[PDB]
Amino acid sequence: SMNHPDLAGKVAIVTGAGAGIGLAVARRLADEGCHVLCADIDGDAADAAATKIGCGAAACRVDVSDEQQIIAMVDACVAAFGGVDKLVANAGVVHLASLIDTTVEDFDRVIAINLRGAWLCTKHAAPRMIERGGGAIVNLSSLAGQVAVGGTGAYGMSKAGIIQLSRITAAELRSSGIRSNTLLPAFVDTPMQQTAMAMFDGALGGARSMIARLQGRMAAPEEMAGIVVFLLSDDASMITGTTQIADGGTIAALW
Amino acid sequence: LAGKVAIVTGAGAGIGLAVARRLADEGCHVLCADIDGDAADAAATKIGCGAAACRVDVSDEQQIIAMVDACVAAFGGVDKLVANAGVVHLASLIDTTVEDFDRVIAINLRGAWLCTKHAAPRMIERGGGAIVNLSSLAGQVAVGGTGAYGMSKAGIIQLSRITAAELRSSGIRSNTLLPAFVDTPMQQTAMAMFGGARSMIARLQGRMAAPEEMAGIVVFLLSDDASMITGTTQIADGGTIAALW
Amino acid sequence: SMNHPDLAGKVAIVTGAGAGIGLAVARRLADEGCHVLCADIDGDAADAAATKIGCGAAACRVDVSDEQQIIAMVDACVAAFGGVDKLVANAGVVHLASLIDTTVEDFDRVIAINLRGAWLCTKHAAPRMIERGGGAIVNLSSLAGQVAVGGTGAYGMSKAGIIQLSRITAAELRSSGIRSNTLLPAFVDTPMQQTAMAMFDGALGGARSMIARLQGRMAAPEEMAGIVVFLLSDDASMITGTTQIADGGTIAALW
Amino acid sequence: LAGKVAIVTGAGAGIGLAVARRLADEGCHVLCADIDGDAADAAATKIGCGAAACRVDVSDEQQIIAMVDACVAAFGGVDKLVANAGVVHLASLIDTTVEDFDRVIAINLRGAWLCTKHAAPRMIERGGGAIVNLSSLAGQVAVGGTGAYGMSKAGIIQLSRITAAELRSSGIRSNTLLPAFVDTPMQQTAMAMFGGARSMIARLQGRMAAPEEMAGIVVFLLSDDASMITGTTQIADGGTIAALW
Repeated sequence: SMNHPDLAGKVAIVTGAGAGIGLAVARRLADEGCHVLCADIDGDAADAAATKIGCGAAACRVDVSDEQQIIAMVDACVAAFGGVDKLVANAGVVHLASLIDTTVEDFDRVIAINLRGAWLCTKHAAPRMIERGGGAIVNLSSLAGQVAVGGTGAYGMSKAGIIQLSRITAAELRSSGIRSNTLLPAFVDTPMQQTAMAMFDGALGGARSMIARLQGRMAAPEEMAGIVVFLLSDDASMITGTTQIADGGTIAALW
Repeated sequence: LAGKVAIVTGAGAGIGLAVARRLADEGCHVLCADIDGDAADAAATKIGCGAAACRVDVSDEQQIIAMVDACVAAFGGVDKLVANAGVVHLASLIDTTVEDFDRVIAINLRGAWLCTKHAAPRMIERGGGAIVNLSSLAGQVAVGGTGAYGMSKAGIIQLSRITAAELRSSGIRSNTLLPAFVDTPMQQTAMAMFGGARSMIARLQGRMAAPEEMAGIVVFLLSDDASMITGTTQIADGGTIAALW
Repeated sequence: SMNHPDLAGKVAIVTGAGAGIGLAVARRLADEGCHVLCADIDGDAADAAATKIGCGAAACRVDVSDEQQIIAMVDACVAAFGGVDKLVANAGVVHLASLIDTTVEDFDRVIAINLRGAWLCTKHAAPRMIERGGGAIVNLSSLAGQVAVGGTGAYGMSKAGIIQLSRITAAELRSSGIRSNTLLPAFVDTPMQQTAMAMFDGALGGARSMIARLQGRMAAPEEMAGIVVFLLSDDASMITGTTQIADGGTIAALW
Repeated sequence: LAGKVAIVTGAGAGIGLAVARRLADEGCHVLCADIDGDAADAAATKIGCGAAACRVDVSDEQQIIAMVDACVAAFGGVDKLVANAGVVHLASLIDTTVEDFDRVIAINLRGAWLCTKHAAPRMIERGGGAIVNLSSLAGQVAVGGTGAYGMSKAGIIQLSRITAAELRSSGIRSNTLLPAFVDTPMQQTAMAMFGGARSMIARLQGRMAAPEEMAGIVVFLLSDDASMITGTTQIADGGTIAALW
C-alpha cells in the first residue's frame, strides 16, 4: 500500500460510489487527502458512503442516464469543494442475454447508463478541470469489453465504447492538462457482478472454478481502488489513453 | 462463393457498393440494402445478375427484420452478411449533444448488432455463415472530433467477438474490418474538415485506399479461405498503426 | 476457395516447405501459377515437396540458422526463376521447457532458427524484391508469441520477435513497394506441433479437449495456406505490418 | 515496500538509477547491478541506505547467478527484480549484421530472461515476488532503424506473459513497462541520429519524460497495490499510440 501527497486537497467525483469498486475508490481517495463527492443512483447508498468515509466528503444522487442530473452533480461538487480535479466514472449496470435474444430496450438502457453515462461525466467534468489547470479521469470498463464473455453482448459493446472514450479524451484534452485511462477489472467481489455470477453452466464449479482457473482467485474491490488512485495520481503523469488490465493474468495466457 | 446469398447494408455507395459488385463477380446472389431506395435499386441495377434491392433504415429493428425476410423471399435464405451502413459525425467530446450521440449509436452500433441479431437465425437454418462488420481505425485509435463515431465503431469491434463466441458452434463466423482512409463519399465529406488530411494520409497510410481494395478483403473474410478466422479485427490501414511514421 | 491471377508467373520462396504449413503453402502457391522454391533443412523433404508440386517448382536445402545458406537459397531462386516476388518464412523449431529450466543452449538455438532465421530471409530476400518493383512477405509466428502457453518460453519469445519483424519490415520497405505481415496459427495438424502436443497434463482430454474447447476443432494446414496466399496477393494491397490471427476464435473469448 | 529486497540491473544510469533511488525512498534494500562497476558503486553510494553494488554482464548466465547470490548474501533473499539492463543499436533491417543482432539479443532479451530464471527461485523461497521487465514502445510499434533492438524488446513483452503464467501459482507477478521517449544517456545517444526527434517527441508524447516519472510506475508495478496486475504490458508513452497525433 503506497501513498500520494499530490492528492491532498484535490477534489474527486466518484460515480457508483455506493457499493463495490466505487465505494472502495471513494474510501481510498479520502485516505489520500481527497475531498470526495460520492455520487450514486441510490441516494441512500450515496449518503451512507459519505457517512462511512467521513473526511468532510459529501453525497449526491445521480442517474447518469440523464444529462441534467450529471450537470447537477458537477455543480454540487463545485459548490461543496470549489472545483473538480479528478473523475472516476464507475456507475453502471450488467445485463445478461444471448446476442440474438437481447431486446432493443435492454440494449438502449445499457448503452445509456454505461457508455452515454461515462461520456457525459467526462463532458461536464472536463471543463471544470480545465479551469483548475488539468485533471485526471478513470473510467471503469470490464474485461468483457475487450474479450467476449457469453451472454454479455450489450454490456460488452458498451464497455468497449468506454475503452475508446478514454483514448479520445486523452487525445482531445492532453494539451489542456487532462489524462484519461480505462481500468479493466475481470472478476471482483462486488454486488454488481454477483447478479452476473448467478450464470451457472452444466457443471458445478462455472463461477467458483471458472474464476480460479482464469484469474487465480476472486479480486477484492480494494485491489481495484489502489489501481484507480495510482492512475489519478502524478506517478501516472506519463499514462494517458491506456487500457489498464487488472485481471490477475486472465488474458496473459491459455488457462 | 457461387450460389451463396449475401445481404449488404449501405450497398448504394462506397465500400458497400464495391462489396456488392465484388460478391456478384464471385457468383453470389446479393441483396443491396440502403437507406436510400434509389441508390439501392441503382446498385442492384448496376450489378444486374439477380441482385435485389431493398430500402432499410438500420435504426429501426422492424425494417432490419423485413430486410432479412426480403432476402429469404428473393433468394431462399441467407449465407453472408456485410454490415456497412453507417454515419459519420464530427464534434468535440465536450460539444457533442445527446441527440447526435444517440443517433450515431443507433445507426452504427445498434444497427450493426440488430443486423446480426436477425440474419444469424437464417444462417443457422443453412448450417452456418459468415459476417463482416465494417468499423474504422477511428474505433481503436482516437481521431480528434470523432467521439460518438469512434465510441460506436469501438463497440462494433466487440460485436464481432461476442458473435464469434456464441455462434461458433452454429458454424457462424464474424470479423471486423478496420479500413483507415478510403476514397468514399461518406469520408470525403468527413475529411473535408481540414497535420491535415492530404499529408496525414500520405504519411500514415502511403496513399488513399480505393473502396475496391477494401472489397477484396471483405470477400476474403466471407470465404472458406477464412475458415479459421473468426472474432478478429482485420486491419487494412496500409501500415498506419504498425509504425511511428 | 478463391483465385488470384496476380500471382501467375510470380516467384515465391517458401522456407520449411517440406512438411505441414509450408508444404501446404507451396502447393497452394503452385496452383495459383507461382514458381516456387521449396526450401527446407531436410534436403530430401525439399526435393520431395517440389516433386509433389510439379509446376516447374524447384528445391534447395537451407539451414536458416546460417546466413551463407540463406544467401545461397536466394541465389538459387534467382538462378532458377529470374527473381523473387514473394517470401514465406515458415522454417522453425518448437521447444518445451519451463522458463526456469530452459538452457541457454536451447534458447540460442530456438532464437537462431526461428527469429534470426526469419529476419535473415527478409534481409536477403528484400533487396531482390526491390529490383522487381515490390513484393510480399509472410512470416509464420504462433499464438504462443502473443499469449503465454506453459512450457513454450524460448519459443514464444522468438515468435514474439517475429511479430515485430513484420512491423519493422513494413515500416522500412513500404516506400520500396514491399509488404510484410505475420500469420498467427494456433493449433494445426502438422508434424512440427505433434512433438508439442505430446505435452499431457493430469487429465485425459489436455490436447484433444484443450483444442476443441479453445479453437473448436483441429485446423488443417491447408486452412493456413489459403490465408498465406491471400496475404501475398494484391487483394491485400492495403495490409501491411499486421498480425493475422487465424486461431479459430481462441483469443476472442473466455472459453 | 519497506524491508523488501530488490535487484535492479543497469542501476548505474537512467531509469535504473531512478528506480533504485525510488525503491530506496520506499524503505527497500537495493542491489545496484551494472556492467560498469564504478557506476554501480557510485549509485549504491549516492543512495546510501544499505544499498549494495554489484558488477554484472547480463550476457553471461554465470554472472547473473552470482548477482542473485550476492543479493542473498547481502540482504537475506530476493523479493523484487527490475530488469532494465540493455543496449540500443541502429541499423536498417537489410544492413544489420549477425554479430550486432546476436549481441543485442544476448544482452536485451536473453539477459532479461536469465535474470528472471535465477531470481525467481529466490522469490519462491520467500513466498512470492514481483518482476518488472523494461522494454520499449519500439518493441511494439516499428521505429525505423531499430530492427534487432525492436525484435528483442518485443520478446521481452512476451517474457513477462510466460513468467506470469508459470509463476502465478508461486505468488510471482511479472509485467513489462513500455516507456516511449525518456531523458536518458542510452536514448540521447540513440536519438542523436536525426519528422525528426525534437518535434516527434512534442507531437506524439507531449514532452520528453523524466526517468523519475518512469520510476514511479515501476515502483507501483512492484507494489501490493498492483496485486491484480500481472502479465500486462504497461504503456507510459504520454498518449503516443492512443491517437493519430
